[PDB]
Amino acid sequence: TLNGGITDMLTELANFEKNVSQAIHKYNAYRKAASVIAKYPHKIKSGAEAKKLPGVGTKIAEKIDEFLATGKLRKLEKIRQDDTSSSINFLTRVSGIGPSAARKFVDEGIKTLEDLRKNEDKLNHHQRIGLKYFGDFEKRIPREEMLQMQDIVLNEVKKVDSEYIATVCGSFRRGAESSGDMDVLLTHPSFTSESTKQPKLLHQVVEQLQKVHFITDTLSKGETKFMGVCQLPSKNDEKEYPHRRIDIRLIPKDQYYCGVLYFTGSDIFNKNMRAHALEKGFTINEYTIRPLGVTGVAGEPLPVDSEKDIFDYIQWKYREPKDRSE
DNA sequence: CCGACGCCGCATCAGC
DNA sequence: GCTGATGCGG
DNA sequence: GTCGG
Ligand SMILES: Nc1ccn([C@H]2C[C@H](O)[C@@H](COP(=O)(O)CP(=O)(O)OP(=O)(O)O)O2)c(=O)n1
Ligand SMILES: [Cl-]
Ligand SMILES: [Cl-]
Ligand SMILES: [Cl-]
Ligand SMILES: [Cl-]
Ligand SMILES: [Mg+2]
Ligand SMILES: [Mg+2]
Ligand code: NA
Ligand code: NA
Repeated sequence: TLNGGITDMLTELANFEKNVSQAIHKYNAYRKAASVIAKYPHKIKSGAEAKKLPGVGTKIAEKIDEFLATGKLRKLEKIRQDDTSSSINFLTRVSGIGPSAARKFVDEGIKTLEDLRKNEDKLNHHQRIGLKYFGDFEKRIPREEMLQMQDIVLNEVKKVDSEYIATVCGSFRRGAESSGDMDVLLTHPSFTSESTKQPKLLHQVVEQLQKVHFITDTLSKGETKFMGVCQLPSKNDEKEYPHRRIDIRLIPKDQYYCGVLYFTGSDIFNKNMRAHALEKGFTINEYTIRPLGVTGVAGEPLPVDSEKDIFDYIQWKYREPKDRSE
């Protein structure tokens, strides 16, 4: 937190541009600046010093100078004062309300938590769940609770079929001391890039977790991705744990390493690695790394037997998950 | 100066 | 129904 | 908003 004041400023700017301006590239520009400053190992003393970093340009350098001189940014002070912007920013904090729905709601005069409750009939299913658990979804998950959740998921998956492999990814696999949610990568030998020899592979796992009352609600569910809600069991007389977001990704077993690279993140790390891949003539998704032809169309998948193989193709030194939290 | 900015699953809607 | 575009979030 | 060519 050497530069926490500056990085906070940039994150609030990114959030404004995404939620209010609906300018996604400015959102990513600010987040990239925040990320490169967050790993800068000195306490930044000037905008000129910051502008040396890749992704900090003239405009952000000027803002950093204003912030360093005064402790504030007038642009943000004005934004915090604006009723419509503040209302749109707030509504997007509900899971399932994005910038478009938030502005639509605010236009209809729906601007507060109380307004959302009174107008629950105007919400789709995802948004209704996000409003129901708004408070809980604001709380972090201590790693100690992540470890308990991991134990339940891995044991329940094993009971369905001992040939499943479940891997907790996301910030947890990066070693974080707390997480916003739980991300579970799932494989089964019957599901590969070549064939699907069994149906309902994800369904069966979801059903087992619902059966033991771990999964409590479903936000979305398809053949390979589940997004929903779970809760640790509590003891007699003890307050219930907060409800938590969980999302599960079933990945073809022969594409495990591309999948665990993707699901480990961070999101900014994935964007930077995939951008570097492109510069090196490759494209990376959660399934494959493919070379780009002379016209730039993806070729055939390249052999991959470890995460490190993917780094080697694009000429990056390997980075352990804990060093991927960008 | 300017185009390019990672890549994709699921829910929902419009148009047919 | 299906396809394609869009919103949202992983 | 930033940057590479
Ligand atoms: N825009 C995105 C978003 C996510 N991903 C990948 C990388 C991320 O780590 C994983 C889980 O996302 P999550 O949304 O769960 C974020 P995570 O890194 O797990 O941190 P927490 O806030 O503690 O959950 O999904 C991506 O590639 N592109
Ligand atoms: Cl933009
Ligand atoms: Cl401020
Ligand atoms: Cl792979
Ligand atoms: Cl692919
Ligand atoms: Mg996560
Ligand atoms: Mg997640
Ligand atoms: Na720079
Ligand atoms: Na939201």
